[PDB]
Amino acid sequence: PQITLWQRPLVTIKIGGQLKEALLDTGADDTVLEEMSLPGRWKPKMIGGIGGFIKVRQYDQILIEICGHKVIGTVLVGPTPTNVIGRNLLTQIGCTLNF
Amino acid sequence: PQITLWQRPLVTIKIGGQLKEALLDTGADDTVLEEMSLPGRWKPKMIGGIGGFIKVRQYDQILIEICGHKVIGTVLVGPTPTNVIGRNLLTQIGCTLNF
Ligand SMILES: CC(C)(C)OC(=O)N[C@@H](Cc1ccccc1)[C@@H](O)CN[C@@H](Cc1ccccc1)C(=O)N[C@@H](CCC(N)=O)C(=O)N[C@@H](Cc1ccccc1)C(N)=O
Repeated sequence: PQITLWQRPLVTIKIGGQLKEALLDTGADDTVLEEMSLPGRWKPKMIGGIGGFIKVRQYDQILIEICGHKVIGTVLVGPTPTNVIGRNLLTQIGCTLNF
Repeated sequence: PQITLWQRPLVTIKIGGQLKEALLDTGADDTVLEEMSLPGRWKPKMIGGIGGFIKVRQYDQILIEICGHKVIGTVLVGPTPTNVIGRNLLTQIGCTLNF
């Protein structure tokens, strides 16, 4: 739907059998979630933002249900304070900015 | 207008007589620009993101032209790698996410 930005744009996502809240972030190229138990294996990686850099595990081809829309893509798991849905998944569900 | 997320959502802003490029970020509550010469009074402040926290100066009541729309609000100036336009200004220009 159409979501304004008066409040943080938080949505419910279903990933790996679990329900979580995540922030839709147009300023993140990638999607990174707080530490959680995920299946399969990973390739380690480092990402940065405001503040500095962190280490995350990279899981590809993972299924996620965001506001119902099921999408498959890479998800990074690590020490991030909050779960963020990045552009790699946002394009998947046809998300656009408007004004 | 309507902007897809296949590429970073970069726009041109005019602030303090200067032209700069900034990333439209729905995941930032605040707007923070790389070090620049700004006139006026400020209160110091600290903000955080993924790799920890940084110190920035808080300049209030600042004018900015984003994609033509003039808006007035708080801007934070500091060691951010890129300039990001946060929700405090995005609501000013009527920006929404759609899908
Ligand atoms: C996630 C990934 C892929 C590593 O990308 C970024 O971190 N991108 C960030 C910087 C960047 C973008 C593009 C290229 C290079 C670098 C930017 O999108 C910021 N995204 C959010 C992600 C986020 C959100 C919530 C929590 C943790 C992380 C952010 O840090 N936003 C900050 C921006 C600074 C600001 N003050 O607005 C924010 O809103 N911080 C809040 C909330 C907060 C408090 C304390 C700690 C963390 C966050 C604040 N008031 O300080």
